Amino acid sequence: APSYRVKRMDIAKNDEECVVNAANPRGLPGNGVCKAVYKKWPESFKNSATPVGTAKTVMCGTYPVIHAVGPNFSNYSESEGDRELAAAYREVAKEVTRLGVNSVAIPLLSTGVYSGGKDRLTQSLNHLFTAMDSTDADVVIYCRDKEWEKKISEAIQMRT
Repeated sequence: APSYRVKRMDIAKNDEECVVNAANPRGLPGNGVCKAVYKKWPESFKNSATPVGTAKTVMCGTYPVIHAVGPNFSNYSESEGDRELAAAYREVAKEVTRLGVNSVAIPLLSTGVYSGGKDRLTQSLNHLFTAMDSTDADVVIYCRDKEWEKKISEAIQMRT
């Protein structure tokens, strides 16, 4: 049964068996999480470009980096962007199952610079739950903001 924890730390330092990158469609180092991933796993950006709403895995040895491209809500209506966010997480879940990994480190997609200025914690995390519940991986959610740590912690608590 999939389990969920949250940690307040740089996802580049995760101890899990694979990592999900909050990637962009052009496959660029980007900023934020994406750049942290680039700094730790540069060779994961070989041919990593992939369209909004999809995920593409690039292996670093046997360590998978799952580039998940959520929408930039500055460029999508709320309905269309919510569909692509859901779809990006669903593609991450499918890749986690395919890879057969026991655990996955995962950031909240379409937040920060992709959020259009809006607080999208609950929206993005609920899509994360819905996708990852179809796996049996242990899920570790990474964030940097103390308050977001608290909010994710509570949301986890009140599904069990």
